[PDB]
Amino acid sequence: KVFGRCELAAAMKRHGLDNYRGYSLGNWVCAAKFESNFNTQATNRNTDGSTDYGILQINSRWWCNDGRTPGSRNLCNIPCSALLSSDITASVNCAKKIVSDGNGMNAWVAWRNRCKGTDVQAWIRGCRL
Ligand SMILES: [Cl-]
Ligand SMILES: [Cl-]
Ligand code: NA
Repeated sequence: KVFGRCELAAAMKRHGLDNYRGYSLGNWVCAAKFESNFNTQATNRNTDGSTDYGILQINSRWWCNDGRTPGSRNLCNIPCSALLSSDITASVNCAKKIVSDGNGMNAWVAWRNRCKGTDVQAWIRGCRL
């Protein structure tokens, strides 16, 4: 599913991301835009052999099992394919664990390089929330 901007904002708000660990909703929408262009089916292979999955590009080296990342962890206790669903619940629930682990949203390289320190409220402006 390719989400619209305000549709994704509303779904993330319903699932409890607005101000989660202090990160306003615009931060999460901005991260999703630059990680996946709002496409739940996005995948990208990394140099080390892990793969990033879904609308927030969650990595198989630590967070999910894809059966082909030897020696990896599965800290969200899910198959990585669950992160590609049109229902974003699994992605949101795993992202809450990631952002809680000490490094906040710096875990998402595109957030650090393209959202951090910008006017992220622009990403939800005009939306009915
Ligand atoms: Cl915001
Ligand atoms: Cl933080
Ligand atoms: Na894994």
